[PDB]
Amino acid sequence: GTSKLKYVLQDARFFLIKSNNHENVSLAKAKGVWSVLPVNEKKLNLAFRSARSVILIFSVRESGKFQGFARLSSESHHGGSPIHWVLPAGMSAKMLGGVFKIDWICRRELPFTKSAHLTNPWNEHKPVKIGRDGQEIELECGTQLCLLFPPDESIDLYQVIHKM
Repeated sequence: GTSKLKYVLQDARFFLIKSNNHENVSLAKAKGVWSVLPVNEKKLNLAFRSARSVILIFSVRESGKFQGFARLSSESHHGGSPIHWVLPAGMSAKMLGGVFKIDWICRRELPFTKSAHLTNPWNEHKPVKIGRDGQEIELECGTQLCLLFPPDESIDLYQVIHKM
């Protein structure tokens, strides 16, 4: 059903999260972690304290799709088990800073063609697929976007609800 999903999304905040490659999303799906640059680390730490759920909606650059969405379960933290992210250009592992723990809510993909009717008020009402990494998605748009994804029968939201 969709009822526990709607409960998790109630009064949530939503952020568009870009990945340079599929490998980093695979790592994030296996290990339950994500790292962002400092400008977005501050935004997400602020958001994590501010709302009962912070939802990251993932899209691999140039893929034409979202690859799923996850809920922050922690603020960022340094010094844990290192994650072998595929860094681009000439960026170092230090630039990615802290690691957020995340609980996946949906690991299924959604093509951009299916969210063409959703516009994001916080990005000039452009289609919700459009946004820089870290762009916040307004509540109603983000909720409807998440509800478009195929149900992910492998995930039991019971344990997510207990962390709220």
